[PDB]
Amino acid sequence: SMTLPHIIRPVEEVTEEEIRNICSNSREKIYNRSLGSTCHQCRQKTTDTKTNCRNPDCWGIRGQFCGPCLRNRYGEEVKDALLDPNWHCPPCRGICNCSFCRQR
Amino acid sequence: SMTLPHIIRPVEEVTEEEIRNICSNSREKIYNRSLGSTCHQCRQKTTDTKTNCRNPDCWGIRGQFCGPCLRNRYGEEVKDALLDPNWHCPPCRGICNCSFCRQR
DNA sequence: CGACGCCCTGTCGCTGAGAAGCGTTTGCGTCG
DNA sequence: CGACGCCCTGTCGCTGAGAAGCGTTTGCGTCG
Ligand SMILES: [Mg+2]
Ligand SMILES: [Mg+2]
Ligand SMILES: [Mg+2]
Ligand SMILES: [Zn+2]
Ligand SMILES: [Zn+2]
Ligand SMILES: [Zn+2]
Ligand SMILES: [Zn+2]
Ligand SMILES: [Zn+2]
Ligand SMILES: [Zn+2]
Repeated sequence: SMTLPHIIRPVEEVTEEEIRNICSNSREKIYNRSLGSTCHQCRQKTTDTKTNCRNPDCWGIRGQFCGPCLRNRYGEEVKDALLDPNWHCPPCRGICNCSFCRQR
Repeated sequence: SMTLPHIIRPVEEVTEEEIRNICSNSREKIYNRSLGSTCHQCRQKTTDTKTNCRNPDCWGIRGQFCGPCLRNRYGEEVKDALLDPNWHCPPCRGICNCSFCRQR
């Protein structure tokens, strides 16, 4: 399998350090292939905090969005999504506007 | 990867033995997990000859259809599909009417 | 097309990826 | 729902499956 396991992270286990590490400007991102995570929208693997989709039927990294991408393409803040127990990713909601998803 | 490799079989290498082994009645199928092949439509893994999709972008077993399923659900004969160098499977043509494909 | 100046500080291309098959599985109608 | 008789000899459920990320990647307009 090429799919990374999807782990639903409860809102109670989100720390202040993770909230602080949310990216506020994409030019400030730190790239790391070992420790980073990929944003579904911009497809960059970086160390900033990203969203966690809480739909049990979600899979892989499709639910991971960086701060700038979420706020610019969906009007949502990553902090609110992390603190939302019912948050579903735009791919789960069927409203993802990334190049691939809107190409289909 | 869970995907079986898709191998395009040229029409010149289709033998008379394969043509003879095309199923003409689903009740006559012989099941075998090691030697059989799965029909995408009825999802039965049997030893009768099945179609080979020749679209290079096809993948997996989605292009494999047994005789009865192809003739009953698409009006096509497996022999003609095997002897057709341009044949594409109904999933590739976007006209598959199996339970899963029409469920989507 | 790349510097170059603005404000709303941003994004797509390409490769290789995209299940399969066992289990509970076989059309229609009538009827007990 | 399962035998039961016809003709056009047939089919779906469920589980687990359903990429990810490096490379060529960052908005608008004008203009050289
Ligand atoms: Mg896979
Ligand atoms: Mg391939
Ligand atoms: Mg799973
Ligand atoms: Zn992003
Ligand atoms: Zn999701
Ligand atoms: Zn998308
Ligand atoms: Zn079949
Ligand atoms: Zn195909
Ligand atoms: Zn199908």
